[PDB]
Amino acid sequence: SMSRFAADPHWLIYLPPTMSPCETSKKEGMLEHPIEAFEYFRTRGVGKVVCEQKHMGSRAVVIVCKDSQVAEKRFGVLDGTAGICYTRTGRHFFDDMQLEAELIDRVRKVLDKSGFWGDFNTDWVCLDCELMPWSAKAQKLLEEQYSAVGISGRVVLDEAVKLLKQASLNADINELLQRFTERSEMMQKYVEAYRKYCWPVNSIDDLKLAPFHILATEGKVHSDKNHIWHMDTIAKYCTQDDSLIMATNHILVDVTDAESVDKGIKWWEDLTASGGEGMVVKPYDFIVKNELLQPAVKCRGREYLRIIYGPEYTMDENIERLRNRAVGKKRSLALREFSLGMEALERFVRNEPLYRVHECVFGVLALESEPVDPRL
Amino acid sequence: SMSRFAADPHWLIYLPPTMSPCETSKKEGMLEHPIEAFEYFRTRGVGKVVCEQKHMGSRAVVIVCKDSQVAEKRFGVLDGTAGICYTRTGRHFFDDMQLEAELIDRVRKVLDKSGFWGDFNTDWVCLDCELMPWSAKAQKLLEEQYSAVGISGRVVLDEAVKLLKQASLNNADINELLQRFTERSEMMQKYVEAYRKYCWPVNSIDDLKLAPFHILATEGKVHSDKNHIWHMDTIAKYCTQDDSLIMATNHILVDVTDAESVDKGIKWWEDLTASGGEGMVVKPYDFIVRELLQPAVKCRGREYLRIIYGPEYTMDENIERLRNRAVGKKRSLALREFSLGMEALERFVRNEPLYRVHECVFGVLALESEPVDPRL
Ligand SMILES: *P(=O)(O)OC[C@H]1O[C@@H](n2cnc3c(N)ncnc32)[C@H](O)[C@@H]1O
Ligand SMILES: *P(=O)(O)OC[C@H]1O[C@@H](n2cnc3c(N)ncnc32)[C@H](O)[C@@H]1O
Ligand SMILES: [Mg+2]
Ligand SMILES: [Mg+2]
Repeated sequence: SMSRFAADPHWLIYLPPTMSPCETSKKEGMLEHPIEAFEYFRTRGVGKVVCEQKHMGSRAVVIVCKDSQVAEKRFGVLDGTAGICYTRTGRHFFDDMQLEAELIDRVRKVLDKSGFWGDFNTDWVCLDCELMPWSAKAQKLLEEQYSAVGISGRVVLDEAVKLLKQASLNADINELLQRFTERSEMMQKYVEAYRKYCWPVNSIDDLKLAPFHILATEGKVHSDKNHIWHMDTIAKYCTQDDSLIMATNHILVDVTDAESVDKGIKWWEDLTASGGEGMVVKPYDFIVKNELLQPAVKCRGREYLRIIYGPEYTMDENIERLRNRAVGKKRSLALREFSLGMEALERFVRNEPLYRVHECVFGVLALESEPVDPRL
Repeated sequence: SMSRFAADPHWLIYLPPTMSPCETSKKEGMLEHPIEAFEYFRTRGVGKVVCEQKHMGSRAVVIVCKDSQVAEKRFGVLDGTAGICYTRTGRHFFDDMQLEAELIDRVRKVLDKSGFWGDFNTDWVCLDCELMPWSAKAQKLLEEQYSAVGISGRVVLDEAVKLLKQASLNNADINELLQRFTERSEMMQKYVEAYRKYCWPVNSIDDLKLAPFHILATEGKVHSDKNHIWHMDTIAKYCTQDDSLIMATNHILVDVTDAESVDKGIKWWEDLTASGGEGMVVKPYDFIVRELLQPAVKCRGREYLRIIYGPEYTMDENIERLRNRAVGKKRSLALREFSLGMEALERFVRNEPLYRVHECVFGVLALESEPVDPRL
């Protein structure tokens, strides 16, 4: 939203794919539960899956070059910058070129620290990340309103139960419910606004950056490495010594073994019940087969979904079946977009002409115009 | 229900005092919050308080003798037992003398291993503990019903908001949904009640968790001079060391006169309170002392209180006024009972005649008949 600057096309070597949850959990009062995501991957014979914490913010592709002379020779960028931080739609995340420049050099340092450039034999890197504008304004504004809906919501159930008992032996009650309605709808728009980055941050201290893929370095697309390699390699090479770049909370799960799977459901219920948005389940290996397999499945906590979905969180058999249809329509977009993204990277890495790279990149962008369920 | 054996009076050298929360919180939608308990102790010049996890179970006084002849020479007990585990009303916790005997010797062991008898120069010990009959019977039965009220409760709100947006464009099925939620909740109420009174006996000694928080007395000394960190630590070291049955308690020292510490405190409370814990018991760093000060204040989580209080968790100004009165009438019972307890111990320790000890002990028991608000 404040992401309003178009980016130099020379930087757009990749666009992130969309993602979908699993078919509506058949648990009562639940729309998404870890068991479906797990089932999905067992049935298609995967066995080991990685569960990563679904950071609540915006997706951000981050490219970092050693210097501005690298963005010239390697990317063809001429405006004298040495990196970029763009959203899922090819726009600069930040309406502020300096804040961005600061974030970039900030990562550049931690890489310099970890001698990353040498060990990967590369003078540049592309990272797939979640960026969270966790400014104080935001935190407070979100928490207090959640609190408000929580209070007003209970005050409803309490006064309503009373009203029942007393009539088993109508004025303020709707006012307490109308109140709850507003508090909730407001809470909806807040998360909406926050996730699209409509509330700009003042300083780089209000930012948390959580990389979860190391997409590419000089002469290689690391789509062969597994998602633990990613988690670990990332955590080591660019999480140390900076509060701004954070390692991600994860857990390896054996979807065959009901022992790892129960520890998994627990782990999910924990961070889901301590504020987390949810988790993204990924097949231990980056690209998975037999048909292509979703590169990730989003499993989101009840509390989060109750906000996003609104009163239509609870649904009947037919509105449910529709969600399952939508889940399908999205799973296909996800696959197509995912392949385009991958090919795009591949092409760029082997030094093909940029129009070839963009053939794929703008392909992802094209597909993103296709209609889907925003709630998915 | 299942603790109904009267105990040999020779074992009753102490009865535990009642406790009260702090005055009704002025935070919206909150009945009890860490800030009041903290304030209480600052307004009265304490400064350092200890916050202990309020284990959700039953209070149990546990006396452990080295052998059966120690119970003879020291306590006058003649039925050849070497320990006892009795409730706050002088009854045997267990309706099963062997289970109890098991529990006792279990503690006896972890003590020998630690060298407790030697270092305290004593061949017996009296412990103030929380006992939790966490059998599968109870965990499942509690969790699933809590889950049920959670589901059925959210479903009412959803279907009610929906119905509100409808009335603007112009059945009693909504009432039925509400009725369901009412039942689920009331049942959940009776479950916690039943569980906390120990109406659901346990299969194994493996279904038991024992959490000591005071070391009341050893040979020739009532340790009411040691501070509550001494207690926590000394207990954690001497009798929770290798056995799993007996557990050290989660605590945190708080400086009520510092923003940073009080805030870390409120956090610590919100964490475990929202991780299933019942709440915390706040204790003045030093056991005694000046004076007229509560030896402990209970601060209970919102989720817990909602169950216990029911629909009357939300109240008006008059009702709240009454709770504050009741909080007062209890604070006095607590003080009087607490002193009787302490004196009772003191007398027993300095070898006074038993009728002198029981003069105090039965005094605590007498006071417990005074009518109070059960929800406090
Ligand atoms: P969400 O409901 O926003 O849909 C998927 C998006 O989640 C974000 N995300 C957070 N954490 C991760 C990890 N660990 N891996 C992949 N994606 C993550 C991304 O921005 C997705 O677009
Ligand atoms: P609760 O609302 O049951 O009222 C006081 C009782 O709490 C129990 N309790 C749990 N944990 C503790 C600690 N750490 N210290 C003292 N009391 C505790 C006791 O059974 C009380 O009777
Ligand atoms: Mg870090
Ligand atoms: Mg232990």
